[PDB]
Amino acid sequence: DKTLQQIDKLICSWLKQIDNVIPQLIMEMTDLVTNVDKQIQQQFQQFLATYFPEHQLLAEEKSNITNEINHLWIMDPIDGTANLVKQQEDYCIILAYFYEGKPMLSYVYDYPHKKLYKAIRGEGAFCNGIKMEEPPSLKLEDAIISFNAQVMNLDTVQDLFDASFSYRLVGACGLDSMRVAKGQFGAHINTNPKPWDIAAQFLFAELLNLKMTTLDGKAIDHLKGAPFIISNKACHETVLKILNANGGYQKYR
Amino acid sequence: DKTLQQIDKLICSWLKQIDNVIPQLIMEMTTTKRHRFDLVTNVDKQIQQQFQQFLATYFPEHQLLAEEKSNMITNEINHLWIMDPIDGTANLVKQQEDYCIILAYFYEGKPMLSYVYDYPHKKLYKAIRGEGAFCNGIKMEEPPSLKLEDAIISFNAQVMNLDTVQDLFDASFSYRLVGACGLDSMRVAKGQFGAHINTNPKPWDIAAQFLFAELLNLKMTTLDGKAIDHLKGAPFIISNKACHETVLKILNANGGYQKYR
Ligand SMILES: [Ca+2]
Ligand SMILES: [Ca+2]
Ligand SMILES: [Ca+2]
Ligand SMILES: [K+]
Ligand SMILES: [K+]
Ligand SMILES: [K+]
Repeated sequence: DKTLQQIDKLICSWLKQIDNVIPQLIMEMTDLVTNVDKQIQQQFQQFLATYFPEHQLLAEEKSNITNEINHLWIMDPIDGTANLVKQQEDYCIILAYFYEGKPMLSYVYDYPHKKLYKAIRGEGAFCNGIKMEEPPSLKLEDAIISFNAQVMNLDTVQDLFDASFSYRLVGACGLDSMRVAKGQFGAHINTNPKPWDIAAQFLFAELLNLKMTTLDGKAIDHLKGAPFIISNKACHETVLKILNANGGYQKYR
Repeated sequence: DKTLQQIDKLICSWLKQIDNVIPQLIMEMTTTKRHRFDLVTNVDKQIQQQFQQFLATYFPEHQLLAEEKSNMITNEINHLWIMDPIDGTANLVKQQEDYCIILAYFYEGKPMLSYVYDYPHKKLYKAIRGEGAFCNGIKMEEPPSLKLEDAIISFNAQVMNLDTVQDLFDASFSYRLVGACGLDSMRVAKGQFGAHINTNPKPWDIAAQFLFAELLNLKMTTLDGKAIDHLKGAPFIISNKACHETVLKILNANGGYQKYR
């Protein structure tokens, strides 16, 4: 079976030939029309058959038996749907490859800004092919944090605002997560991801020495997904502590 | 002896050379000086200086109102530039992305040329009275009509009472924040956001938006719905025509929007 060099080589070429499906979808002058891509999912289903006949794909509808597959791809063809629909910007393609359950390749493609982030085990992380280094230490009071504030209880919201440097939000799990990997954000939180919302993220967190865990501090199952944090190492513990304090982060009423 | 064409051309020339200056300034950035609450860096400081040198060479009779200047700026100035050398300074410092340069020219009080320069994303927005508004030379038309419940909004969730923040959460489609006023405003201009709110801007935070708001048929008012003096600055909204009073009605309701009351 194939080398990561050969797989990545073929993946990068495939992504670069989806500039032939979005311009058209950016149409939407009649969504929903976004649900149907999905074309993207199915076209990548074709790429696997053509190239990697034993590889399987986990994506939004439909899968089915998930453990234990040798060669597994997990995809969000469009992460940041509201952004694509409302903004035509700040959305991305997420792809991740797992071998015997080990993350081997990850991609986050910021198609609107022409930025491909890639993670390769054995080589490192890259953005348009220039090597990403471990971000510098970020304490919570020195960092910008990103989360959905409409979905947490007000007191937990207040406390995050007070303990952080600032708050921002891009609105695509994949992009808010790259801002963490890049040192731009100290942490990103998602209170209800699907496995494809965070699958690429594991290898970047590993290769760039980030913490990526559940909100209870535990290791995440890539096949199932969980309320999740990706964080700079110097502010991981403090964010979790704010989230879990005074009976937790969940919003009621 | 200067047409708007000729002025735009030198400004465009000035903007273009700043990319041989900024990368080096980002590298030696930066480690509070002359600011009460605002952040400042070597980058803002040099860009301002460089633009003052521009006016000295091409437009010696024009005045500059900017983050570092305060000057005594009578409403009887014929040719005035209001500048934000870097808008989104926190963004610059922490992220090196989502900051912009803001320039606005006013002739006897009337906005004539406006520039919002998204340097990290090389998108230049400009508006020219008589020609229209442009994003990288591509013409901007009025954004499609957008109601609150269908629109994304942006604002600082940290400086309003949380009950106003909730109502606005409920009434809008979603919420995002870029974190530079000029950029969150340009989102409203191209129909990406329904509205953007700054509760306490300075003239340079909003100078360029007046002309974009006229030409793109946007609503740009105080949070009372009134005209804004381009020389003083008041709590402000820049909004799609269709969600403007809904945003203000929610903001002004239940005792208003201030955090401490
Ligand atoms: Ca998603
Ligand atoms: Ca500034
Ligand atoms: Ca500013
Ligand atoms: K909490
Ligand atoms: K809502
Ligand atoms: K209110």
